[PDB]
Amino acid sequence: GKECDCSSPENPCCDAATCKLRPGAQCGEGLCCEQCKFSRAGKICRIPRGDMPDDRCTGQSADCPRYH
Repeated sequence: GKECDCSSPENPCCDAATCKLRPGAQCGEGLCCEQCKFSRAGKICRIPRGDMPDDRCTGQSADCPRYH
């Protein structure tokens, strides 16, 4: 399924014609995609309340991963 880089067909970061990144971007969408490019690692994507660890982007992943 390497034909869609974004989920929304109206996202500007990804081309709707091919449904994939259009300009020199690294990601069309994601909790860590600034300017359509992968943000940086150590990026808190989800802060768990209570006594859990903080999830942070790895700088190379646009979507926020997990710690399992």
